[PDB]
Amino acid sequence: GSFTKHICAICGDRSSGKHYGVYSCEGCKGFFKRTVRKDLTYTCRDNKDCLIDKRQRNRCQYCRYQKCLAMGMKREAVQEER
Amino acid sequence: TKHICAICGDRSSGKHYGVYSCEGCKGFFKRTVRKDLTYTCRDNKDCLIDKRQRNRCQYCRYQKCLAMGMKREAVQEER
DNA sequence: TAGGTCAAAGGTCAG
DNA sequence: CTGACCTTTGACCTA
Ligand SMILES: [Zn+2]
Ligand SMILES: [Zn+2]
Ligand SMILES: [Zn+2]
Ligand SMILES: [Zn+2]
Repeated sequence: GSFTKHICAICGDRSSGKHYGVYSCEGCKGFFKRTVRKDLTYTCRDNKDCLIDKRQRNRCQYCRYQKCLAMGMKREAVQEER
Repeated sequence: TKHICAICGDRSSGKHYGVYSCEGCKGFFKRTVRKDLTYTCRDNKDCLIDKRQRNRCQYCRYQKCLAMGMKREAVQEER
């Protein structure tokens, strides 16, 4: 076995394990990182829900981090220091 | 009653290389000694070593382990 | 405990 | 931004 490991709970992409308390791909891992660390604010240009999947994840930064939160990502598991 | 880490004040999982320390400091210590490490303060021996600013300076985190008791004599060489 | 393991959290920088 | 790779740190297990 190999190719199957974990699946990212946010966009469906692959995932090596959990990241901020939730199974995530490197894409949602760093995305969540960048946002919390930066106090980033987003806005939906469609509605509340927008579909997040590996190929359509980057369009609505607003729905993506909200889904990052509705899946259980922990803002606290983020560290700022170097 | 538990105990505190002598080197960063975090919660301790008992004693490790001569002193009551938490897993962080303990691993940090063994690795440093073992896989020969040699870091240099990015500012000046000062760095306020605590739970939180634990990792910013490794010079001060390792040298704060030695002022504690933790010795090179406590672990076996990189095997 | 020592003493490993290996998740998870750190980082970089071509895309 | 982004996300594929790369290093260090520590929560945990066992003996
Ligand atoms: Zn993802
Ligand atoms: Zn949206
Ligand atoms: Zn400590
Ligand atoms: Zn220092």
